[PDB]
Amino acid sequence: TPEETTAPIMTQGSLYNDSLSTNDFKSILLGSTPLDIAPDGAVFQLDRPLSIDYSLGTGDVDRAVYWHLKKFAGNAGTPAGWFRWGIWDNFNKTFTDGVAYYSDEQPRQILLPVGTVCTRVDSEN
Repeated sequence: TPEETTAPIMTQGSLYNDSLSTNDFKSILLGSTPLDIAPDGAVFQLDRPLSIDYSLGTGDVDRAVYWHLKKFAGNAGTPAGWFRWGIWDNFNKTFTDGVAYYSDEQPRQILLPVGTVCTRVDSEN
């Protein structure tokens, strides 16, 4: 039963919108070994909030901010695992998924700059 301490994970791999999945994240893509070897079910928080703006077909404009990343694995349909962003409710100890980021008129911009620090959360913050 291996034990590890909580330590910050820095990401040196930039992430571009063209390489950004609709709602998934890939640790291999960012070259983050620690995230890949991180325990399944691990909850990570990004110190850099991601704002996702989208337009509803009704004509309403909705804006949302996300900073929670969770790795799901151990699923029959999931061969290994995948990361998906959402909102982590520390007070309710519940997690909520998030919408996909889509830029139609917005320009391409680096969404994950080098120097971003992620923290491993394995309990209540």
